[PDB]
Amino acid sequence: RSQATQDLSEYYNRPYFDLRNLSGYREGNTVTFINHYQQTDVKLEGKDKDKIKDGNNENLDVFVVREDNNSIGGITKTNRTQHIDTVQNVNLLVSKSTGQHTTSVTSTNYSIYKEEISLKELDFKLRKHLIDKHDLYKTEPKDSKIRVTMKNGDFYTFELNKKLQTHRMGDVIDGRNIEKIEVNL
Amino acid sequence: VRSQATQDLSEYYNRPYFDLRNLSGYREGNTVTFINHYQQTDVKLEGKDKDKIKDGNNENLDVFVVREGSGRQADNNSIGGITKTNRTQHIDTVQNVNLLVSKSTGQHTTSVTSTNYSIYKEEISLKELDFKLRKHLIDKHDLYKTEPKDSKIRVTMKNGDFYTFELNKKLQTHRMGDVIDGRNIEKIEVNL
Repeated sequence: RSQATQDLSEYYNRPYFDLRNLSGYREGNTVTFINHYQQTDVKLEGKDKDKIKDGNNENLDVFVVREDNNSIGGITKTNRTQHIDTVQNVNLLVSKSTGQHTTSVTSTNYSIYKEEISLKELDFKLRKHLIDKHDLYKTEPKDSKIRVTMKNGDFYTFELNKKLQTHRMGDVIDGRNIEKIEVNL
Repeated sequence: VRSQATQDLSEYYNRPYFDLRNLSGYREGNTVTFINHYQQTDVKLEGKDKDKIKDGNNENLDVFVVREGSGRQADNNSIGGITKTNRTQHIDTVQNVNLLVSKSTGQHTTSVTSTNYSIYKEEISLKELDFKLRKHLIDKHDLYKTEPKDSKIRVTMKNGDFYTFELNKKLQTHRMGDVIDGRNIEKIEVNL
């Protein structure tokens, strides 16, 4: 067992906090949120620096993972449409190699509740699901990966042997445009 | 359209859990603290577990964590759920247990689901069994979409010993630290 794996387990097997439909105040590369008398400071470390305006920004959601709550990225536009049913249903396929020629495949529905969702959030919640249901980080992850494919055929890959890169945590996608999620373990 | 009572059970048993493996816990008073760089977890000892866990450091523990109270605290505050870790950290099926779920669909009809329920821990807390079983029922059998009424889980051991989880209320806090030998679970029967 590597320390690197133990660290990934520790980082990912933890609570997150959701802030919904709040204003964020940006100065420099930090955005601050106040909620129930607690301050959450969020660092802008990628393309989110171009999206979030200096000063007050209204009607934001934030997916928070403590690195006060201090966190990186995870900011999105709040839902503009209030949905009863899910925003998008996405088929999640997890293929676990069980031998030279054998694979165990689990094919389920993964529910998206946000019109705009950060890579941070998708990454964190999918790894939490794999930790809970697929023994992720009980063994060395090697070349295991999550691929999120979009309806236009574009895709994003999360390599499971390292944390999501900080520069990607502020990256956002349209939840309605997610086509499939495939995981190789 | 569900009672407040049922809404609360649904909210509780839909919370995430954190199954933490092979770590040290330091007992001071009736609280065991587990600490890593990313996360502190404070566990209350509220029953038989007070006699099982030693003051000071306790090595090689598993802890099945469910956060109690406001969703907002940095630390995890949880009750019970501490067990001795497996002899090795290799993944092995400790026991295969028949899970029989019988749901009344009318005066004279029942739908019965029979599946294998895997146990991977040599020592498992009632917290863990209760929580993961209810989540399974929530996900697969619509638990707490309707009033649970008299619904129960009965867990029977190889020697005939038994535990019941009454589904119309949370598992009692005093039982959360109770532990059983996973290899000796014989069957689980759920009436819905």
